[PDB]
Amino acid sequence: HDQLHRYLFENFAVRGELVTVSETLQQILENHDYPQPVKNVLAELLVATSLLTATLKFDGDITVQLQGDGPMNLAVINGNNNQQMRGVARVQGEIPENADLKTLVGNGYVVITITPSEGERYQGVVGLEGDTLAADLEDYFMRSEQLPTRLFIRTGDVDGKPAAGGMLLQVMPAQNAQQDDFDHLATLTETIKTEELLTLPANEVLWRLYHEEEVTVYDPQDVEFKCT
Amino acid sequence: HDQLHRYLFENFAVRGELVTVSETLQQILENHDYPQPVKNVLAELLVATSLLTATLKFDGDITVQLQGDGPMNLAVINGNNNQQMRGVARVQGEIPENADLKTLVGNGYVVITITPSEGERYQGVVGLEGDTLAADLEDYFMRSEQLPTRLFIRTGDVDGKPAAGGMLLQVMPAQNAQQDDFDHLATLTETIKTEELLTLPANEVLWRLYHEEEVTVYDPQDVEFKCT
Repeated sequence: HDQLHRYLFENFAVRGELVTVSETLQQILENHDYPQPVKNVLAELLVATSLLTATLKFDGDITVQLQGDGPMNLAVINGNNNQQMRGVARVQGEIPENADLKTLVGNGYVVITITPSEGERYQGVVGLEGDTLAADLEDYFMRSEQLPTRLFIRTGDVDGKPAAGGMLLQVMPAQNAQQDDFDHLATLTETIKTEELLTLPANEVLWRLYHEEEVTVYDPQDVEFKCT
Repeated sequence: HDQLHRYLFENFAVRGELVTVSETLQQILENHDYPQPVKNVLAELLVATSLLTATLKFDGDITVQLQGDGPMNLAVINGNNNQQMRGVARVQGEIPENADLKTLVGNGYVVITITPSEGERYQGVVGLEGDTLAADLEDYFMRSEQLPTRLFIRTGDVDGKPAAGGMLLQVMPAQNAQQDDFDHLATLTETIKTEELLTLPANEVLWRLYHEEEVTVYDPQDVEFKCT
């Protein structure tokens, strides 16, 4: 049985995800005489995608794909908030046995595209400077997410049949930051008169805005023009 | 004086940023007979970029640009961890007075590109389904960031000279989630034997891994193939 389990480290404020594919991976590979190397990355993408799927805070579908000039020019996996997966790979050449991710995909990128059920599509890209899909994905989050995140992907065979699983670790956003409060602050600052903001000293705008709240201000930083 | 002030709402775990440009904006506009409408979006991008700049957790430069088919096919602003800004705009046609963002930029996108000082470049894209740059940017974060985020951008003139300012609100990541602890958990799960993960029931992998920690597991979710 393919299932995704969500778990929380109560004392450390770190959410976790554990998942396994076999049933789903089987259905995605049957009737595609994919060589072994291709079947392996698809296993990894299926795990990666399924885990990323469970982090959505809204309803829509996410797809994680690899693109490159190597023999496997395309490998993609798509899932939705309901954990329904599907995908394909495109082999355009000679695929050597025991081929590593970096050779199957030549020079390319990982492309995360998040298209919601009502809204406009988002797409993130990062090159494949990695020996591991999980390493590349972690690189992606390091550049696009404040919350530290870790990924673990395992691939192998069980009963001659291919199987894969993985886990994800990610820091939680502060508890104290209840939407109710955040929305209040956000509604509070939107009352900032543009003339008010552009003429008064910073410390004044601050208290004129948040005199009711407990606020800590740190040292200012000079913003300047980068002239040649 | 152009400065970026960082502040924290102690009780609510919400970091804030307040910034103003005038000196820097002046230097970026002089010797470019940009019409007014173009000067306005550049003001917004300069505020937006400077704020985003201050969220970097590593050293490198970020650039926020608009691209489209309208009269202003390109508008970009680039900054680094040290808050050094620079940018340009490309006008390729008739730019109507009192032109709104949606007309200056025809049909295009917002393109955030984060290239660090050692590492590989990242790039995020989202279409301009917005009447406001801040609305589009917020849309971007909603799809790429777990931490709720809000942006406020104000543009106007002070002493006949152009000026702009803005503020950003963003939930903080849990305090409890000290890197030391997170790294421990991350090192803990990486000891998961692939055969262990792919053959044992979930609840067993969990305790066989985190029996020392206080963990809460929620209802599992079925992961399946999306057949037509």
